[PDB]
Amino acid sequence: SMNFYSAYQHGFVRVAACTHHTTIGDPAANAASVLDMARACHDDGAALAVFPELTLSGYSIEDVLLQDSLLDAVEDALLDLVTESADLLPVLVVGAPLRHRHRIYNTAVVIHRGAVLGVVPKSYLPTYREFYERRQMAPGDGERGTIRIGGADVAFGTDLLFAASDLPGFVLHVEIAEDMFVPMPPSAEAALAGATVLANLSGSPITIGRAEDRRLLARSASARCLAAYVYAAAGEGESTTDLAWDGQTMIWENGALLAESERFPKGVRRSVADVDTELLRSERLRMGTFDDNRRHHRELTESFRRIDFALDPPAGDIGLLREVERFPFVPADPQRLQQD
Amino acid sequence: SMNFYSAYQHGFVRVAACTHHTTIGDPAANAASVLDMARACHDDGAALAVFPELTLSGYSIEDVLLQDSLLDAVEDALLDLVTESADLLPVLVVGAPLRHRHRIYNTAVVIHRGAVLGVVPKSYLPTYREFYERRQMAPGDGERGTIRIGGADVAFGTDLLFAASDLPGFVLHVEIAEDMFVPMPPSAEAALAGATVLANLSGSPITIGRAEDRRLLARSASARCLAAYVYAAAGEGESTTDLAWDGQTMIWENGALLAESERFPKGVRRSVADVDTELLRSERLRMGTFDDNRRHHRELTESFRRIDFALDPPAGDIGLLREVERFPFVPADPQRLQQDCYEAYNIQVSGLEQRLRALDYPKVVIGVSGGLDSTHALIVATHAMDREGRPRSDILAFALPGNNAIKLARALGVTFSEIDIGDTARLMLHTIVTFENVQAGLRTDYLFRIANQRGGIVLGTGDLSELALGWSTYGVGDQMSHYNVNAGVPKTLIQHLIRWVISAGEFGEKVGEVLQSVLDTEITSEAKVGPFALQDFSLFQVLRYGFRPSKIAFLAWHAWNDAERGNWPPGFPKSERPSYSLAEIRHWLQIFVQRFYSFSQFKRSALPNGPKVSHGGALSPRGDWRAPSDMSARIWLDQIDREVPKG
Amino acid sequence: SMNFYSAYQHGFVRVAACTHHTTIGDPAANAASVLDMARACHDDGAALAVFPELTLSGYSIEDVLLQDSLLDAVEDALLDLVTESADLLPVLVVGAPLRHRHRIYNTAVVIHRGAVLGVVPKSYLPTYREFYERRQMAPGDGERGTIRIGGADVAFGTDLLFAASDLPGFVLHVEIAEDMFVPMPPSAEAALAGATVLANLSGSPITIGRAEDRRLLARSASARCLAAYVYAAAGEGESTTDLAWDGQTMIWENGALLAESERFPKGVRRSVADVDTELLRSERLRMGTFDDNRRHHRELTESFRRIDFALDPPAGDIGLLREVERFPFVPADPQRLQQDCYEAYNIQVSGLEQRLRALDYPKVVIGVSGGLDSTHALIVATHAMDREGRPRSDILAFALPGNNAIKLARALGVTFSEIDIGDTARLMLHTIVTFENVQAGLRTDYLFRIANQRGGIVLGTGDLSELALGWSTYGVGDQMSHYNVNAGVPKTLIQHLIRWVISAGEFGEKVGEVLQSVLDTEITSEAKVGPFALQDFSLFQVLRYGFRPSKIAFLAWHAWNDAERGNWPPGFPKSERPSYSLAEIRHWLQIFVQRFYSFSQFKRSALPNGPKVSHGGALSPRGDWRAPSDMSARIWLDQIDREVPKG
Amino acid sequence: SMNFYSAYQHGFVRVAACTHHTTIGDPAANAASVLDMARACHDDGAALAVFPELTLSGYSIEDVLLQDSLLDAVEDALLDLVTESADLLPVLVVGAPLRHRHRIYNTAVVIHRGAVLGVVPKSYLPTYREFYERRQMAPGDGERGTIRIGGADVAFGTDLLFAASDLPGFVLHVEIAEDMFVPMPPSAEAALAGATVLANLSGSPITIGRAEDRRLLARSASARCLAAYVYAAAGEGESTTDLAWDGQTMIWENGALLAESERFPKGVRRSVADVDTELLRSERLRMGTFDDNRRHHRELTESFRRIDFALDPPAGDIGLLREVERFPFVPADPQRLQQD
Repeated sequence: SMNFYSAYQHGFVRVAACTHHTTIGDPAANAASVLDMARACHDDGAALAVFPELTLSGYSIEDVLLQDSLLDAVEDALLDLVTESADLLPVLVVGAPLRHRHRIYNTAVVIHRGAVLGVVPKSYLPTYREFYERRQMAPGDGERGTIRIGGADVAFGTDLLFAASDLPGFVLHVEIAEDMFVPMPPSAEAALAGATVLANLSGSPITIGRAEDRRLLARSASARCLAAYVYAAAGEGESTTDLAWDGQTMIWENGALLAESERFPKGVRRSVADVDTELLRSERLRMGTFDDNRRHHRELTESFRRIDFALDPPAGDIGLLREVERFPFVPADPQRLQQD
Repeated sequence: SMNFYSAYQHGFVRVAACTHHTTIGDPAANAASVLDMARACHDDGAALAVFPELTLSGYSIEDVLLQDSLLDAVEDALLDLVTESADLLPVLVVGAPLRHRHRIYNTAVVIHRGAVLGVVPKSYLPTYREFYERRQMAPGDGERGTIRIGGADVAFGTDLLFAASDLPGFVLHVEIAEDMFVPMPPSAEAALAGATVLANLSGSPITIGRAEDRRLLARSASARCLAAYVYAAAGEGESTTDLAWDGQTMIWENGALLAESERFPKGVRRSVADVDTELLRSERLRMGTFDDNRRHHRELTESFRRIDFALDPPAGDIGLLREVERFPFVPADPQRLQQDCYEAYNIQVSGLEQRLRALDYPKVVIGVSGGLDSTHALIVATHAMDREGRPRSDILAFALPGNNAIKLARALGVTFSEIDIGDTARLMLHTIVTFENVQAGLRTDYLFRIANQRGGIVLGTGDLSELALGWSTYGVGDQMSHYNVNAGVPKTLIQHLIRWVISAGEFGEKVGEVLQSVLDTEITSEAKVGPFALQDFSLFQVLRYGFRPSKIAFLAWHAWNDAERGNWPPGFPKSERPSYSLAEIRHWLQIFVQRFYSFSQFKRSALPNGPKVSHGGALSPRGDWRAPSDMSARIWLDQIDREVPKG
Repeated sequence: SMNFYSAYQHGFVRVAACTHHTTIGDPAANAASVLDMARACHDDGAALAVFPELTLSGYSIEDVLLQDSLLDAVEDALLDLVTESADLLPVLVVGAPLRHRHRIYNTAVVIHRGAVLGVVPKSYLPTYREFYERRQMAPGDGERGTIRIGGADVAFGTDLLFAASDLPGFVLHVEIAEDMFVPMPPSAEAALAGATVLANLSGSPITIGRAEDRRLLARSASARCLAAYVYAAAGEGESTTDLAWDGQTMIWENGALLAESERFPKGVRRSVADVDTELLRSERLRMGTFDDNRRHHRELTESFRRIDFALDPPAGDIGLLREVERFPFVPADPQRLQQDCYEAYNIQVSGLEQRLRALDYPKVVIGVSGGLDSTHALIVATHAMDREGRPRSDILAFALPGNNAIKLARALGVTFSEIDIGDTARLMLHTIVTFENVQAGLRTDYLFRIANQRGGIVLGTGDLSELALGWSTYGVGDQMSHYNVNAGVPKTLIQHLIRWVISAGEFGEKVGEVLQSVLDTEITSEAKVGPFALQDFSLFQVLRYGFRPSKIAFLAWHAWNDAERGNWPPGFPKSERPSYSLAEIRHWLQIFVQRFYSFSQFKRSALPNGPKVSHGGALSPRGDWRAPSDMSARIWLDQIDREVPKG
Repeated sequence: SMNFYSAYQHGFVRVAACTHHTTIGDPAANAASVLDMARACHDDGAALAVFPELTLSGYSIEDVLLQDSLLDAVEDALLDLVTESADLLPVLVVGAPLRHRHRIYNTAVVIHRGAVLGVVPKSYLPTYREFYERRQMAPGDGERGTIRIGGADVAFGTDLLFAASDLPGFVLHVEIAEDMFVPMPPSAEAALAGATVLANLSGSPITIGRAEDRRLLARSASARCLAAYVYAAAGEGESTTDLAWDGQTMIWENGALLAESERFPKGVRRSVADVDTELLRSERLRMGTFDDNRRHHRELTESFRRIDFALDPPAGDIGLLREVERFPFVPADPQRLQQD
């Protein structure tokens, strides 16, 4: 009775991390790259597409972030993407500098089927070495309430979960770049509150050793949080006035790398993989101390706001984008096998 | 006045992770193994010795934990170790099942100089797959107050810090096994509350893949918490009724492995390493978001109880138990170095690519001397052009006399031209080392003029080390260009990027032959400013950590004084492996702090665009290094006079 | 597509502070004065009309406040005004003593389009010297909930914001008289909670010095709260049994007075002004510590109740009720301008002094063309040398040909020399507008070479406006120097600094004669980049506020289109008072946004040291302006195409 | 029986705002300027001497603040000033970057008679336009507890009052630069909690119009807070890499300017004035709404920590450093009189 060949009917969720073509200070151009990639994700049957930090403006534009025409152009582009999403399958997570109360915030806008589900500000804004973020942007940690976007008040803050009502194994939480590098990252509290898929939008100028650092933190987040971790960094088009960019994207699940894309690519790239939500569910069912940790932090974890959406994923054979070892006890990789 | 050779006086703390010999269900025997190892740690001058989970009983004894004679014997053994510690230097962290209120707890007992400083219960007790811990033992999360041990009420709970009052960089926090594997580990809150050294006592039966899991979690804890992480697991002697044990111990610092011991050993083993508490302090000083995270969780972090102790560490020369790379920009490990070079090269190339696109593909004007820096920049320029689908003939390379350059340009197929500045110089020197700045300026003046005329931009080739020392003719000079791809690359790395390019072989064999000739000719300025190997060493310590000069000299002397110690990267024939005395390191360091802090900033203050390359830093005043152009280096020079011996 | 001439479509909000005719103890009469004034505000297109404290009863009536017929008559009058407001544009803020629970409160009733939005009680009731308020009225601090007015329960309390849902930059908060005089005024918490327009209804019997006190507190509120502050006090009609009244009204914005009315008037008066809500928004966007202060007081600020209303303001041309200076860097007011020039000059001089001390008094090499910029830099260099007790002959001034310069150098007693670059240029143009960059570069090349040779540094003379537009030969060029005292000074201010120096007369009459000759000769490049008066206008709006181009054109057109409107600074004979059409302003603005946002950043990215001068900003990439060197100005040009009429 | 000619016996307190000679990155040199000025204040019988922001390091040194030798040299210089103060009458308020927990803080160290009474961190660190403070330094708002200085744990935080136990009209509170420019400044809560003399250490690079801004905010603070306001800004010696400095000092009392010093001076300058603590006491006694405002914010104001010290001021004739109008109803100033 099930369609046996359907990855969605077996509890997989298809997810994409995307590095788009940045046109600094041109939100209509960044949005056209985003929409093109989002349509490719739709055609692939993906439930989620995550883009780099500050997608719509460019990450690297410094005081240009504060120019009224830049901020107006970001709003106009964002609303146009939102109207476009009416016809797209995946939840899109797109970065934007947005005005709220006194300041602009470094945000991820979570978009689905013609509506904005929520806006998530970055919690920790580095202002050291090559980073100057607190100069233009306000910290989002501890901010709640709603933000007004396109005539709607939508949820805003760093306590949001997006739960697929027809795919209970898929509960999304979003954080940005530096948020995963601090001792108590927002995603760790979100995992305990019920998030199974943790997204990270990053700008992340590339230096020697930095990719290893991203990997260490995203991999160990995915393991310690019994979760998938979907990471996208900015690439070609960001300003190289002082910095370079490698466009890295990667998808981790419980400590395993599911997919990653070409570093320093010419043109856009995506990592696309089927996350086994039942694997994550089975690990959390068995590891009781994971839930004891949630109970220890009950007040923190019980107060997240859960925003529901219906994914209505494709029901047919879309293949399976995942390496499935023939021998779960005998790793194909020779080095790994020697070690075992 | 300091004892310069003392690791403790330079802010190191010596720490040990120990796997003892387990005698299951025999606390007197486990304590005798512990005491023997603790005495070895004392003799080594260690400030801390951490042992495996449930040291005194054995981890693996299941319902035997609940037997009154087992628990009584644990108390008697524990008190006897405590009396023994009166005469031992290190804080000992020893595991024990201990009674408190209704239950036994899985505890770490923190012992120092004849007293128990605190007792820390495990917070999360796994009861799944091979673990059955909640059956015998109570969870410690959320428990506070005191526990009665040997006639004293001592602090008990999972909110304790142990702070050395005479070594402020050493603040200890303890957790146990599973505690580091949950999404919000106790050690992460303790790091934010002030812990710099995080200890983990583990039992951890070993299965395929488990060591990788321990490593992943301890390494990433140490990185995300800007801390040292000291881990010891149980080994021989634990019951093998259902399980095996590998006795692994390891010490991490900020993501780097400092030491680890033999897996599945015959006999006891220890990892022992000097943790740089100033490295941890410098990282936390700079990473402001670490403290923003503490402020977000203020209530959680402000309520830890701090228990003070005086370590009174050895003041003399006890060596340094730490690998100190000779080249902080050039990793000795070949695989790591290949990766670094791959990364630097693509940084440089993609930086320039973006500049070329934004300017609608100008011609690229570049001065080529045959030297390492300009050789490499021309290779970068070439690859950037290739990737952007642009003709190599749009590269305009100029020799400017006052060899390998023309060979290399011809082999690449770029446009090469040789202008002789001799004559224009002459008319200059008339209309107004002088001689030698007029030349440098006329080089630049020409390049810009040709760039104007030809619809192009000037690519710079000067390197980071030259920026650090102000080795450069300011103004109309070699600093000035439209885009400098070498600005972020220290001189010590340049030769390896060229070697990497040759190995790549992606340019073909003729070009590889010319690059090899450049290396052979150039490798064998440093007479005015000294060896770049020493000046790049100090640049990294200053730019990344802000270390004081005596600390830099001490690290440099340990790395450099004996050519036979430590490791050298690839590319150093035996004959090219210099060693430096302390007098030499001191001399070049005085020159370094004067040029860096005082003389050179004005020249950097107006730098051309170019990408940051090294995790150690670059020197863009728009970026990593904001500093005044008009400051004295008096206090750094004085620090050297006061604290670094003459030789 | 916007109506370009509409102040509301450019983010202004028109606001009115009104002093009505008081009839003490006669609410129907006070309401008829209020309604008459409110209709005048409506006709003016005002969004807000604020009246004096206790409008409907009279402020000064003491125990009459407690009479049932007075209080009943206040209710009847209030309800009748409310019905009247159905047909009026502005929110009305009208004072009334109103019963609530046990007592009467001193209230502001906020009325809009036929409904009461909220009732705000005074928080602090003075009972000292001439004030007896706690005798008749209850304090409102800490009161919340609702009050019953005309069959509706409406919000009551000192935690209310009134937010225009169709004009997000307009968020109103109301307080009364004494409320702004206490150390922690309610309006300061409301500003942090989101209020942008703060209203004050005052009774405020007038005594010697009191108007200065009101001004001090309202002005500093508006500045510290990055807000507009709209103040109205009672006047004729209040009882003069013991007290007099002056009817003062005033409107402040961020520390600037927008409007004020006649003191002690015969008849009613209003202040009416367009508040720039985008100016307030831009200041709050940039001043991050404003929001840090809100986060510190999160609990206090997050609990305000926001009451929404739709203003539906007039969409057409209603003029602009606001003084828009033609020269944002050159205040029209003579006293203010003298002060600015005094300040700029000492900034420049003391900046250079510190540089000279730190370098142990080098000689100072400077290119002098006779032009305004280099004339002024030479004066600064001279004064810096004098103050540091250094000989004027250590100044090495060079004319470099390819008049007033030699006169001025001779009159100052500095060392003057004239090198002709004609010849070196020639040999350059051979060995390789080209013509004209070779010259510029050879100037610089020489200056640096002489500085090297003579033990000196090169002082730059280029100005801020030249930096803004990238008017300059990059590299070896006129940007490059060791220290540029003019880097922070826009071209429009330069002439006034010279005039100020002449007026000072501290250099003696011969030097003053030469400076005057420079002004006369130079005043009467702008052909490529347009009038500096327009380009400095746009630079200020962009650098200080980030305003979009249509907003900048609108401000510039109001300032500049009619030479007879507004004020001109000193130093503009009638014949030198140009006016500009919108087509012209639009043209120079397209050139401005292209050069500023896109073309020019690379040249600034490597600037020499020099001090920031203007509160509007400087362009140091180490300072006020961090921006990419490789960005398009497409969106700004497109905004002009879409929103600014062709003429 | 009183010494009639003694300003201290009539309820005056003599206070000094000092601009010292900055030697950037040389704490021993800055401390020697400080000590010289502090001795002049002692000779003048001053009870208080306030110095510019970050006195011991230089305000303008940017990433040099983070160098271990700079920070060590600041500690050594600070301790040496502290030992010197054993023999000086005035409380000294000296700026220093100091390590505490993870970061350095921009601090005012309050020194009296050989001891440190307290260390007060700056609450709001501007990072906009010419200011980059959050890059090197941590915000002090909300920090409490103690800091370890020279073998003593002393009070640390932005809730400290220093009360002269033998001069009850003199209760000191300290804030730094930007702290007075925000809508709810720390000094306003301190005034309500009992502070009568509010000190501000400022760096404050000078631009056109900025002196008017300082004046507006310090004057109105002094008026609205029925207090004296003692302000000192940095001058000669700060780096002029991007900025200039004017060394302004000023003393306000209840809205009146008591003293101010030469702008852009050659050499050090001080403002020195006798503050009438009875004038401040009489205004607060009469203006009941001042205390109603404290009662409204009771929780905020009741929790300040009061640190006591004995001034033991000179008992003799030291003159009176204050303009006393012959005609309190007839201002001597012609413009002011025309207005009256």
